[PDB]
Amino acid sequence: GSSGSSGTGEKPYICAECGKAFTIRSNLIKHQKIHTKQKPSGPSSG
Ligand SMILES: [Zn+2]
Repeated sequence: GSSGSSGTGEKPYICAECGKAFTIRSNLIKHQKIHTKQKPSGPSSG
Protein backbone atom coordinates (compact mmCIF):
# COMPACT_ATOMS: atom_id res chain seq x y z
CA GLY A 1 0.00 0.00 0.00
CA SER A 2 1.28 3.42 -1.03
CA SER A 3 -0.05 6.97 -0.67
CA GLY A 4 -1.90 7.97 -3.82
CA SER A 5 -2.09 5.04 -6.24
CA SER A 6 -0.28 1.75 -6.82
CA GLY A 7 2.28 1.43 -9.60
CA THR A 8 5.31 3.31 -8.30
CA GLY A 9 7.32 0.50 -6.75
CA GLU A 10 6.28 -3.13 -7.15
CA LYS A 11 7.82 -6.59 -6.73
CA PRO A 12 10.58 -7.42 -9.25
CA TYR A 13 8.37 -10.24 -10.54
CA ILE A 14 4.61 -10.56 -10.99
CA CYS A 15 2.71 -13.49 -12.50
CA ALA A 16 0.25 -12.87 -15.33
CA GLU A 17 -1.92 -15.98 -15.14
CA CYS A 18 -3.51 -14.59 -11.98
CA GLY A 19 -1.47 -11.58 -10.91
CA LYS A 20 0.67 -12.61 -7.95
CA ALA A 21 3.96 -11.19 -6.66
CA PHE A 22 7.28 -12.79 -5.72
CA THR A 23 10.86 -11.95 -4.72
CA ILE A 24 12.93 -14.90 -5.93
CA ARG A 25 12.85 -15.47 -9.69
CA SER A 26 12.57 -19.17 -8.87
CA ASN A 27 9.85 -18.80 -6.24
CA LEU A 28 7.75 -17.42 -9.10
CA ILE A 29 8.53 -20.20 -11.56
CA LYS A 30 7.29 -22.85 -9.13
CA HIS A 31 3.95 -21.04 -8.95
CA GLN A 32 3.52 -20.91 -12.72
CA LYS A 33 3.21 -24.68 -12.32
CA ILE A 34 -0.19 -24.37 -10.64
CA HIS A 35 -1.17 -22.61 -13.87
CA THR A 36 -0.41 -25.70 -15.94
CA LYS A 37 -3.35 -28.10 -15.72
CA GLN A 38 -2.69 -31.78 -16.44
CA LYS A 39 -5.68 -33.51 -18.04
CA PRO A 40 -6.41 -36.93 -16.50
CA SER A 41 -5.62 -40.28 -18.11
CA GLY A 42 -8.84 -41.56 -19.65
CA PRO A 43 -12.47 -40.46 -20.03
CA SER A 44 -13.43 -37.10 -18.53
CA SER A 45 -16.25 -38.58 -16.45
CA GLY A 46 -16.74 -42.30 -15.88
ZN1 LIG B 1 -0.54 -16.90 -11.25
